[PDB]
Amino acid sequence: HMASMKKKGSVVIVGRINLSGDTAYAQQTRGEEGCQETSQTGRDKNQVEGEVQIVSTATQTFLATSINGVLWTVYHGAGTRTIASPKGPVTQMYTNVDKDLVGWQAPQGSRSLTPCTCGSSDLYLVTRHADVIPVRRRGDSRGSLLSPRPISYLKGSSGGPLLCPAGHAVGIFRAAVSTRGVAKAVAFIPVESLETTM
Ligand SMILES: COc1ccc2nc(O[C@@H]3C[C@H]4C(=O)N[C@]5(C(=O)NS(=O)(=O)C6(C)CC6)C[C@H]5/C=C\CCCCC[C@H](NC(=O)OC5(C(F)(F)F)CCC5)C(=O)N4C3)c(C(F)(F)F)nc2c1
Ligand SMILES: [Zn+2]
Repeated sequence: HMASMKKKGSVVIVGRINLSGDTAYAQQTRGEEGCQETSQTGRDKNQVEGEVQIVSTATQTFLATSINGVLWTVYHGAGTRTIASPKGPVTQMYTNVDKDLVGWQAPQGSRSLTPCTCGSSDLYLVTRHADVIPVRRRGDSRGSLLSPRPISYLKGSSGGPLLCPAGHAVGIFRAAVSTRGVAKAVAFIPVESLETTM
């Protein structure tokens, strides 16, 4: 009944993939208790850094990537949810269920990737475990893993970036193409699709 209708919490930044040095590594910036409280209030006072955030809801954890001043992720992770910020919940700037794409204004302190114009097919996928996985581009929205691995290793990495050799953003990881549990290929949202949305 109406008086008891609940509101879904905000997406919460709980960590980041550190790409600022010679070694990629995951950092946690918020534990589970703080994540749950921050999801309910939508108020996150933590200082944000970097290009790839680790984000969570009460039910899911995945990634988000800043490109040209927008923090992007997948709709199948975030739905229509707000994201927590120092000033309270921030409403999505972009929502496109047909692309499996959402975006919010990039958090103050984040760094943005630049959309790739190289037209290169030698790509690199960054996972929530800070693995940098070579991927050969095979179409507008598909790439093959040079070294297949179980889907367990890719779970939770939707929203992460595919990068060109020069470190530009080429796309957003969306889904794993699996054969008997082994990911041989990935589906991604091309950065051009993000650029049209903007
Ligand atoms: C109403 O709006 C909606 C509602 C629901 C939707 N559910 C969608 O797909 C779902 C979720 C997505 C996924 O698991 N993503 C990744 C991830 O990590 N998620 S996550 O972070 O853990 C988490 C779930 C927390 C957020 C990186 C993957 C890593 C491992 C895979 C695990 C096994 C799953 C294999 C599957 N494989 C596949 O579908 O391959 C095919 C492809 F999609 F490529 F065509 C080939 C034929 C289908 C796959 O990958 N997913 C199934 C899509 C999408 F993504 F499909 F667009 N849109 C939606 C739009
Ligand atoms: Zn490039």
